[PDB]
Amino acid sequence: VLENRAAQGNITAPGGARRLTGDQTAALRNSLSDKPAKNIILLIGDGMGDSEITAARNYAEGAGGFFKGIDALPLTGQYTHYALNKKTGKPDYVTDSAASATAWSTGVKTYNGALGVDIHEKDHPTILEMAKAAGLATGNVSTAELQDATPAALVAHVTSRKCYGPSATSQKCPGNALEKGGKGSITEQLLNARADVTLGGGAKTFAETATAGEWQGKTLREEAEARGYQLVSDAASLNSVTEANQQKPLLGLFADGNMPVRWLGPKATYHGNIDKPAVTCTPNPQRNDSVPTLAQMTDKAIELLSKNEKGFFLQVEGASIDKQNHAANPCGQIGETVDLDEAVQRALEFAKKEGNTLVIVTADHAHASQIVAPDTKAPGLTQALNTKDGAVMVMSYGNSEEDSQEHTGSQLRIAAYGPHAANVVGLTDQTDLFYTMKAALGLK
Amino acid sequence: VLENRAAQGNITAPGGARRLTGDQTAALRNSLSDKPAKNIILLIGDGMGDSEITAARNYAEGAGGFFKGIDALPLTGQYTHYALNKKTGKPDYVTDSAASATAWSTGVKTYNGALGVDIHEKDHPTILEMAKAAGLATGNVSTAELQDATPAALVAHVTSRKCYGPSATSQKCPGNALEKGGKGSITEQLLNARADVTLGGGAKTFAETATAGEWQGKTLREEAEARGYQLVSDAASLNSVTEANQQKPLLGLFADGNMPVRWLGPKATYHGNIDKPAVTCTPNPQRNDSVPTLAQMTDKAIELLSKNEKGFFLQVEGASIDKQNHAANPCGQIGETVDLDEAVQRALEFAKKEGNTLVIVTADHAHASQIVAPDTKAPGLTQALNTKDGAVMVMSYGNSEEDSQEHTGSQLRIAAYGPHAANVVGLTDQTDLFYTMKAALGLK
Ligand SMILES: [Mg+2]
Ligand SMILES: [Mg+2]
Ligand SMILES: [Zn+2]
Ligand SMILES: [Zn+2]
Ligand SMILES: [Zn+2]
Ligand SMILES: [Zn+2]
Repeated sequence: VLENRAAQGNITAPGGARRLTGDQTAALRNSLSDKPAKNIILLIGDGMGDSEITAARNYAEGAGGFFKGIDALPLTGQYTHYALNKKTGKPDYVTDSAASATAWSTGVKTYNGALGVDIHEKDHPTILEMAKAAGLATGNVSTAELQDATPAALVAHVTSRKCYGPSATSQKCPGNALEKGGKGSITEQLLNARADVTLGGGAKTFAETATAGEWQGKTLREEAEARGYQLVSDAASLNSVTEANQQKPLLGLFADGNMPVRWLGPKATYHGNIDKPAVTCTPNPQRNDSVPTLAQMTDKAIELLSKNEKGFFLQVEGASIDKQNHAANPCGQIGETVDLDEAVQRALEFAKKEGNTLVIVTADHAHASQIVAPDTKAPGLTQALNTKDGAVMVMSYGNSEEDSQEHTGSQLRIAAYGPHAANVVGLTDQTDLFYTMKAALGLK
Repeated sequence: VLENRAAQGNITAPGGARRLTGDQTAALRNSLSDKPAKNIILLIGDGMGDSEITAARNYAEGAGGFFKGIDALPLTGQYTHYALNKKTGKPDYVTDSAASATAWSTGVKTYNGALGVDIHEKDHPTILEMAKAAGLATGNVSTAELQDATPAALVAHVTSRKCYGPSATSQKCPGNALEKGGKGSITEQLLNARADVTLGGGAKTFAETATAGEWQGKTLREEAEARGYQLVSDAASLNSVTEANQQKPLLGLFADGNMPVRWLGPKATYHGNIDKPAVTCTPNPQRNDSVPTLAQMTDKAIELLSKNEKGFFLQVEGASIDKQNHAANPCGQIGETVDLDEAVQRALEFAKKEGNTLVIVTADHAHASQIVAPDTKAPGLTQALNTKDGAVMVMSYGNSEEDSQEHTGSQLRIAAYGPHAANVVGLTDQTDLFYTMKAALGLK
């Protein structure tokens, strides 16, 4: 169990590239605890497989460097995230964001596109719901629309991830439609779930009006306010919040859709590593200072949530690693991984200080990006990048002839720190995570 | 630290896909020992990243299944394997088989193509040479030609991995050429190294005659005989060997080049998943019954090597996983992964009984193969396969327009069992592996 895993010295010399400063046995033995966790912070890098982590480290910290957040969790393993074919019930080797999120928040596999329901379309309780029932404080933060699959899986039970608001739900999820006697759209179910802290983008869906029930005729935003929610829309106002609980829950909407990415860089192109010059990422001119970063939202949530004496459960998502991966944009993809690392550092610092906090960092599924040789002649989209090492790294996206690059089914890294973290070691399934968090919290 | 990691029941039901049957904190604790290791068995799946492991498991055991050998090692982590640019000494993000093999066997990073030498072309002792010097028995087994990079790295110190025999060395490694005062070609250095057990393919090069020294004019095969080596060339003759030591060293040459692959299947093609039907692998008909499998060679090696009271170091390589990956042949690649799992099972079975044996399973670098959705329209080479689940899995090779698919730089899985296995957990470097073995054996 080391806090520093960077290369020891001169990487060209014997022992210079080593990351271990000594024997781990004693340290690792000391980090194994089966005492219950008071809190749980689950950080999800959407589409962040081992390849994505490696590319981001190579670029930002150098090959021999190390993410002070992402790479600092002592207990590691690899987990499977295959989904299920709805019709046959047989495995579907490459999952989407909805079925995977449903797996760790519910403990049951499902079909791609499903949120909080099994292949029979039957609802199952999420870890957030259970935590809330036990009296723990709950938080849900993401850089994507709050209706997007990852954050939505914790608070909604819908047959199609496309059922954002009333208008789409009536069409695509008629059985879940409020008018038709259902629990409602994703946004309505989010409002009903009432987590203590909810922060992200997706403000545009709150402009729709409820078609039935108590708050019928009033936009979803008006209903939020009528229900006692504190709504903040920028960094300044989030900062001014001093409490969030069942009486005054916090809801932050920092963008119409997804929050802007941190870095700017060109899109990878065919033969881009050979016909285009190497690129150096730069800050995104379109992201405003008033827009809080993932680390800021994470820190604020930990502060408000930690006021609960029974404990808290918090899920944090670095959403756009996946989205920029689909877009074949190395700079956007890497910047979103660096952003997540900052949020992980905030989580770990708190966990180390508090001492009864289980911190887990993983991804919902693997993705397209691959690190290939500089002179590679590939059929897909490529791009050469100038790294922190002063060397060129080429990234490749070669699994789709369409505009969007696709997910991949490879098992990927899961890492943890704190009480019950041993349950992440070795090979496990994404559904085991649900059970690991449920038992750690004694949420049974 | 469980031995069974298969899905517990109905994967469509709540908790049915779980691989864990309980808390593993206590089990993991007991798995942690820093007592000295008497023996070390290092198994390398050439080019076997997490993607390769997942694809093969999905096909052979089903998504919810598990490799009784490969997936059964309790302590897990991810390690980096970047090489170095010979000129600049800066990292080269994608290593070849020679630079990576040199890193774990020597403890120093080097340039692509180098064996046993650093970037200054200065050689360093290998873990096998250090084991011999300490009095331990040594074994080197592989399914590739014995001159190939992975097995050769343990016994040779050459500036270019292409220096197989006398002829190639004269023009590509003149400073190593015997007639120029060098230590000799890879094969001559292997003969000089005199490991107790050396099994693999590559008989072709033993047909070359030395150009200088005490055995000039004689083929390298004659030199081996002249130096006291027991030469075996099929499974029956291998089985007859009762002892292998410094006076009676064993040299098995089971093929002219690489040993034949276990499974046959067609090569992936452009739009092969949508143009051609799903394939089902079959055993390789052209594979002679008398050619030993990797598990048979591994088993026989353990038997002979364990006669040494001081202990033994054994490296086992499933070489063709990489070669079939380069060839974009899913069935060849998967079959070679299944083949390595059998060898891992023999290693683990021995280790559990013996109790002072450190077993490590990992790869030298990542590769091209990716698991994509069935309806994927990719720019590279694809193929649909019928898995054990009766479902279709599509594999993609999309990082090269040349005849050979390429390695990738992603960090990958390293797993271990036994004394000192804890040094494999968390993020480490491929060079740390050298030190982990050196310390476990007390060779320092
Ligand atoms: Mg997401
Ligand atoms: Mg090899
Ligand atoms: Zn996703
Ligand atoms: Zn995605
Ligand atoms: Zn290799
Ligand atoms: Zn290769």
